[PDB]
Amino acid sequence: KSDVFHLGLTKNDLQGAQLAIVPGDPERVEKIAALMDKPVKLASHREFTSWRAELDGKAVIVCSTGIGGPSTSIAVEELAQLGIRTFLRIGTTGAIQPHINVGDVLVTTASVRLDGASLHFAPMEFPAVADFACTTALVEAAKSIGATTHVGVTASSDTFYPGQERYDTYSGRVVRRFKGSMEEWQAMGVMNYEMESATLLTMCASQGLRAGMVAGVIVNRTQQEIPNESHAVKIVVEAARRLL
Amino acid sequence: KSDVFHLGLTKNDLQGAQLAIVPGDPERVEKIAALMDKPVKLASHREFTSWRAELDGKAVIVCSTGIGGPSTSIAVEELAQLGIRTFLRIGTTGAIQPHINVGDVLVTTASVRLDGASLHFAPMEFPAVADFACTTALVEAAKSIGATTHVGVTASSDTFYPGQERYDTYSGRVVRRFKGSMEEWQAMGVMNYEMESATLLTMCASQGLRAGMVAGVIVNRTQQEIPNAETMKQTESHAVKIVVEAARRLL
Amino acid sequence: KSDVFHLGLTKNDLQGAQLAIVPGDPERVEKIAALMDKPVKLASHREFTSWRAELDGKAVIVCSTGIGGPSTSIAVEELAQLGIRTFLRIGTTGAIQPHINVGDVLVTTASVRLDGASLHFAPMEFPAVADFACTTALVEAAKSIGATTHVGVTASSDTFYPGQERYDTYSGRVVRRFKGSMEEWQAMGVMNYEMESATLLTMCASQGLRAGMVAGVIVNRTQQNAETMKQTESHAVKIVVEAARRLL
Amino acid sequence: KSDVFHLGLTKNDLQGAQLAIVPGDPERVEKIAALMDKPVKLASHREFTSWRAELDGKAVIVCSTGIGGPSTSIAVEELAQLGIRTFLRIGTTGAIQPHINVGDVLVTTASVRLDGASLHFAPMEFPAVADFACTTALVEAAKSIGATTHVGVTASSDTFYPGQERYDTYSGRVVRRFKGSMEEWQAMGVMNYEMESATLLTMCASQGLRAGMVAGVIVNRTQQSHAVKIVVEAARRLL
Amino acid sequence: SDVFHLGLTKNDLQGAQLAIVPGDPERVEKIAALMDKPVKLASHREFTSWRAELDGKAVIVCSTGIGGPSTSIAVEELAQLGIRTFLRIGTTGAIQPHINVGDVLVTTASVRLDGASLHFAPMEFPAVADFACTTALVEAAKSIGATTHVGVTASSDTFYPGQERYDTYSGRVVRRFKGSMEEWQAMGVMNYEMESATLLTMCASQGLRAGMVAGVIVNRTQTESHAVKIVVEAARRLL
Amino acid sequence: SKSDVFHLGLTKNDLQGAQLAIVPGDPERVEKIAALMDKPVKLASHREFTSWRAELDGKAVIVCSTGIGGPSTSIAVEELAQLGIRTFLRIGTTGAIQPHINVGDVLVTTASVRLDGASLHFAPMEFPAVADFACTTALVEAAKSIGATTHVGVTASSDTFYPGQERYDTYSGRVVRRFKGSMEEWQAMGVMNYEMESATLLTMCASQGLRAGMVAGVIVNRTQQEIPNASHAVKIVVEAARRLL
Repeated sequence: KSDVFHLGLTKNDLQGAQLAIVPGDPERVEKIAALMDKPVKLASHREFTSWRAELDGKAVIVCSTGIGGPSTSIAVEELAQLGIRTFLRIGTTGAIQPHINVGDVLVTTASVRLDGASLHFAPMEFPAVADFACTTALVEAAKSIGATTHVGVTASSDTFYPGQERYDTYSGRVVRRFKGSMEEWQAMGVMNYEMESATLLTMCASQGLRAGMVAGVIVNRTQQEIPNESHAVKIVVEAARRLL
Repeated sequence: KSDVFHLGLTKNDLQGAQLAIVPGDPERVEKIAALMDKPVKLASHREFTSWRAELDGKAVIVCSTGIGGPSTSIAVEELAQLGIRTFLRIGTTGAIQPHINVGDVLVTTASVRLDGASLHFAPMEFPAVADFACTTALVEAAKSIGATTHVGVTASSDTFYPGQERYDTYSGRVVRRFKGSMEEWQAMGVMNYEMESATLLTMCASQGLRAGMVAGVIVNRTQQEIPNAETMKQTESHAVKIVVEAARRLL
Repeated sequence: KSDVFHLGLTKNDLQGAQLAIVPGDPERVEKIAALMDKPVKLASHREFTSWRAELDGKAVIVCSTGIGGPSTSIAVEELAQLGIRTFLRIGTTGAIQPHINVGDVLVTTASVRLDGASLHFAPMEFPAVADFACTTALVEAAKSIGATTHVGVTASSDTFYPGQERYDTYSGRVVRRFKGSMEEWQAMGVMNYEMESATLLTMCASQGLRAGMVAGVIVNRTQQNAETMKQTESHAVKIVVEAARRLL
Repeated sequence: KSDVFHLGLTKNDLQGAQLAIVPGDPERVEKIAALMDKPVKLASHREFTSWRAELDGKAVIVCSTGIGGPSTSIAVEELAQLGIRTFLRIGTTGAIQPHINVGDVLVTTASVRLDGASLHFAPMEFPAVADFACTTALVEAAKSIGATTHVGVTASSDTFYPGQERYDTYSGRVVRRFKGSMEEWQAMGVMNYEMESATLLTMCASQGLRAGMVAGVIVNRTQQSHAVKIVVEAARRLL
Repeated sequence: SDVFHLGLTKNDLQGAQLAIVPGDPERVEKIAALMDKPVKLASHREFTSWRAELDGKAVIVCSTGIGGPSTSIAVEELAQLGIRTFLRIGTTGAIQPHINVGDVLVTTASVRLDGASLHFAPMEFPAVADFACTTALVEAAKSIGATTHVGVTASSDTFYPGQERYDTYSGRVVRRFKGSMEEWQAMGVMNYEMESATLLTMCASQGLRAGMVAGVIVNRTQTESHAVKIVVEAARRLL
Repeated sequence: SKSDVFHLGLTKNDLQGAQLAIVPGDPERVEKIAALMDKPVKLASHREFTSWRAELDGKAVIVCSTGIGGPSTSIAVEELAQLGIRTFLRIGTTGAIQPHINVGDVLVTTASVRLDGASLHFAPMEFPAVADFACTTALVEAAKSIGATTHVGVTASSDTFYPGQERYDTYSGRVVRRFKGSMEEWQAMGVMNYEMESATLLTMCASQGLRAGMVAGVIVNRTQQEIPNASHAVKIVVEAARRLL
C-alpha cells in the first residue's frame, strides 16, 4: 500500500514526521538513520530508499533523492504530499575555490540554476534560495559539531561532466555555454558544484516548504577533476534537532 | 576496480560489448537481462545497476539510468568511456493522445526538450533526434513481436508533476510556462510524456553515439479508467521483448 | 482562379494528390515532373511553380518553395489546404563534414533550427524532425540505386552568409551568435547547411503532416563544378521520385 | 564573369550605381525602372530580377528581393558587394489600424523583429531602424504628391499566416507566442504587417548601409502607382 | 498632489503638453531659465520640475534621474498629467573615433541594454524615436550650425560593466558584455547612455512622442549649452 | 579635493576608514538616518547621490542614497566599493503583496526575483540575487531585539513602479504580456513584496565579494490598493550595522 506513486509510503508510515533528511545516495540512508533513535526501514523503490527515526521524541524521515533535479522533484513532492514541510539535503561536493579544503563543510544560501527542473516551479528570475531558519540551523550545528565551514552560493548542475566543465570525458569537449564557466563562477565567489540544490531550493521556496543544504567537500576542482563526509552528516542531524 | 567514477565497471566487464539497453528503474535490469543468454550481474551503485548477457553470441550490457536526464547523462557518458556506442532506452509512459491505448508501444523519433541536461550538450536549436538505424530496428522489432505501435514525437520533462501539467499535487499549481501546455503538445501531435529521452537523444546525436527509444503505455491521460498493477506489467514485458529483439539487429 | 492566396491553384488542379515534391528552385519543377507519368504545368506565381504528374496511377504535385522558411511556410500551408499530407524536399547542398564527398546523398532526420519561421509553429524545444515513413522511403530509394548515403542532422539557416559563418562578405563580420558556430556544428556531427528544412520539418511535425528531405552534395567547403552538379541533381531527383512511389 | 553568387551581376553592370530600389516581386522591377531614364534589364535569376536606369544622370538599380528575410538578405548582401550603399524598399500592404485606409501610404521608421534573419546580423536588443535620411526623403516625397501618409512602426513576420495571427488555415491553430499578438501590436501603435523589413533594416543599420521603406495600403483586415512615385521621387533626393 | 512621485497636479502644468527631460535635477532650472516665466513646481527624490513658457505656451522641464527605472516613473506620471511629447537632453561620451567633443548626437533608436524597456514591450519591439521629434532636433541643430550625428545609441542599465569598463572594483565584465563595445562600434553605434531605451520604448508603445539629443563630453577612443539650445529650439517646433 | 570617483564626489579620506554603508533610495532620507548616529557630517550631494558620514561605537559609517532603480544603485555601490566600502545595507520602502502584511511591517529580504536589467550586467539570470548570511542575520536579530513585526523571505525587484509591479491605474491602463497575471503568480510563490533596487544590489554584491543586506518598511498593501492614501525599519538597519562593524 502507498499513498504516493513512487516512494511506496503511506501517511501512517511517517508517524507524524514533518522533517526529512534527503541524501542523494540510497545507500547512505541507513547510515544517517542509524545516528538517531528507533531507526526503521520503510521502503526502497527505484532510487528512493526511506527510513524513519526519532529525534528528541519526534519522528523524522530520511529519504534518498537519487542524482539530479528530476528524481529530487519526485521525492520532495511526494514527501510533501505525505506531510513533510522541512527538507534538509546532505550531499557531497566539488569545491571550486582554492581556499576550500577536502573535508570542509559547505552551507548553501542559494544556488546558481544550472538545472532544468527548477524552471518547472519558477521562472529563471526567481532565486534558488534556502530557508533562513534551515540555513541558520545548519550554521549553528556546524559550530556545535566543530568543522571548517563556509557559507555562500553553490552552482547546481544538471550534469556531472560538461556542466561542471569536466574534460576527463568521452568527447573531451564542452558546449559553448559551459566553456570557461568554472573560472567564471569562481570569480563570482561560487563555492562549489553539486547536482540537486537548485531544484530543491526553488521548488521549496516557491511552494511554502522549508529547505536547507549542507555538503562535505570530496575534491577541490582547482587541483583535481575526479575525486578523491562525517562532519557534514553529524551537522545535518544536529540541525534537524533544532528545526523540530 | 572501476574505470569510471559512478558505474563501478571496467572495460573487461563489458567483454567487447558495444550496445547497451538502458531502462530507468534498476529493478528492471535483471528482468531485461533474463531475456538474453547467460546473464550475469556486474555492479550496483546508487541508481546504476548493470548486467551483462549475450545476444546471438555477442556481449550486451543492460544498465539502469535512474529517473531524469542528470543520472542518465552520467550512465551514458560512463558507458561510452567503457566502449558503448549504441544505446536503447526502454521505458514506461503516459500517453496524451486519445487514440493511443494502454498496451500500445511507442517509438520516439525525436523529443520535445522540456529538460535541462540536454542543454549541457547542445543549444536548444539542436534536435533531440533518434538515430535512424536504432529507430528502424525498434519499428521492425515491433512488427516481429506483434504490437500496436505508434511512431512520433515524445515530450521529455524534467518533472513528473508540473512539467507534465499534473494538478493533483501538494501545491495544486503549475507555473506559467506549463499552464495549458499538455493541450498544446496534444494539438502538435506529441504522443506522450517521459523523463529521460531529451537528454539521451541529444547527448548521443551530438557526440557520434547511436540512440533509440521505445516505451510501453501504462496509462492514458485522456481516459477515465486507470489500469491496475498487472495490466501494466504485461505492457512492460511486451516493450521489453521489442527492445531485445531490436538490439539483435544492431550488433 | 484559386482556392488559396498565393499558389494560384484549386483542389480540382490537384486531382486528388496527397503528396508533393518540393524543390526550392522553380526551374527544377519541370525536371522532376518529367520523371513521372502524364506531367503537366499547373501555375506559376512569384517563386511558386507547380506541376502535376502521376505515379502508379496516383496524382502527385511538384511545387517550388523559393529561398527560405518564409516562402516555404506559404507553399506548405496552401498545399496543405488543397489536400497535400506528405512533403518531400529535394535540394542540392554543400557539406561541412570532411568525409562527406561531392556526389554523396544526404537524408535529413532532423534539423538545427537556425531560422525564424519554425518558431511561428512550435517553440524552440520542439524538434524539427522528419517523418519516419518519409525518411525510410528516402534511405531505401537511395540504397536501391547505390548512392553513397549519409543519414543525420542538417543545420537550417535563415541566411546564406553569416548564419553559415561566411566571412567573404561586404562587412567581413559575423555576429557573436554565429562566430565559431560551424566548428561547433561540425563537432556535433551536423552534415550540412541549407535554408528551408527547419521550417518545413517543424511546421509539418507539429501539424500532423509528413515531411522528409534529401539533398545531393555538390560542394564541400572543408575539402576546398558544372557537370558534377547536373549529375548530382539527376541522382537525388531519381531518389526523391522513387521515395514518392513508396509513400503513395 | 559574375562577381556574386546569386544575382548574376558585375560591378561594371551597375555603372557606378550606389542606390537600389528593392521591391519584393520581380514583375514590379521593370515598371519601377520605366519611371526613370534609359531603363535596361541586367539579369534575372530565381526571384532576383535587376534593371538599371538613370535619375538626374546618376545610375540607379532596381532589384527584386523575393518573399521573406532569407531571400532579402542575399540580395542586400550581394548588392552591397557590388557597391550599393542605399536601399529603398517599396511594397503594398494591409493595415492593422482601423484609422488607416486603403490608398494611404505608410513610411516605416522601425520594425518589430518577428523574423529570424535579422538575428544573423545583430542581437534582438538592436533596433531594426530605418536611416533618417531615407525616411525623411520618403516622408517629404509623400507630402509633395499630396499622399495621405502614416509614419511609424511595422511588424515584420517570417510567416504570412500564424505570425500575423491568422486562424483561417489548415490547422486553425496559432502557437502560444503569437496567440493574442495582433491585439498587442495594435495597442502599441503598430501600423501593419509585412515580411521583409526587419531583415532589411537590421542588416543595413548594423553594417553602415542606408535603408528606408514605403508601402501603399491595399487592404485592411480590421475593416469590413502612388507609392511607386514616392519611392522614385525619394531616390532622387538621396543620390 | 495628484501623482505619487512627482508631487504635481494637473493645474501645476497650466495646460503643458510637452516636457524637456534632463537626467540631472540640477540642470532643470538652467534649462527653464532660457525660456519665459520660469517657475519651480516641485522637488522630490531625483524629480525636480519647473514650468516655463515658450511662444506663449506652457512647457515642463522635469529631471528623470539616472536610468530607465526612474525615467519610467517620471514619464508615466507626466503622461498622467497631460504630457504627450518628451524631449530627452543628455550629456554623453562616444564610441566612434570620428565623433568629437562639442558634437551633438540625435538618436533615431536605441540598442536595448536595459531592463525597464521590457516592462513595456518585448525585445523584438524597436526602441525608436518619434519622427517629428527627431526631425525637430535635427532641424534645430542645422539652425545653429552644430556638427550633428544622427543614428543608433546603446542604452545601458549600468555605467560600468554594461559599457565594458574594466577600471572598476572587481575589474570583471560578465560574459554578455565582454567584447561588446567593439561589436557596437563595428555596428555603427554612436554612443552609450542610460535612459533612452526605456524612454523610447515606453513612448513608442503607448502613443507618446519622444526624441533625444545629447552633447558629447568625452570619447572612449580619443557645448552642454549647444545641446540645450537645440532641445529648446526643437521644442518650439513641437508645440 | 579632486573626487576619487566619477559620480559621488567623494575621496577615500571622506570615508575616514568606513567599510560599511547604509544605502536608502531617497536622498532626502540620508540626513535623517545619519542623525540617529554619532558625529554626523554631510559629505556631498550630486544628482541622486547624497552622502553623509557618521560614527557607530567609534567606527565610521557611510550613509549614501542610491536613487530609484538598479542603474543608479549600481553606480553608487560600485563607487562606494572603490572608496573602500565592503558591506552594504539597503533600507527601503515597499508594497506588500501578501494579505496579512500590515503597513509599517518590516520585511527582511533573503533573495530577490530579478525583474530588473542591471543585475544581468553582473551575473547571468541563473545566478541568485541572494543576501549575505551575516547581514541578513544582523537584520533579523536587530528586529527581534526591538520587538518589530517582521517577515523574512523573498522579494520581487522590478525595473518599473507601474507595469512591472502590475499596476493598472496608469495612463495606458495596459500591462505587457510578461507581467499580466504576474502579481498573483508571485503571491502564490510566497513572495512578500515589491521594490526596485534589491535585485541589482544583491546580485552585484554576491558576485563581487561584497556583503549586502536588504530591509524595507511596508507603505502599501497591494492586495487592497495600488497607491497609498498618504521608522522601525530605520532603527533596525542602524542596529544591524552596529553588529556588522
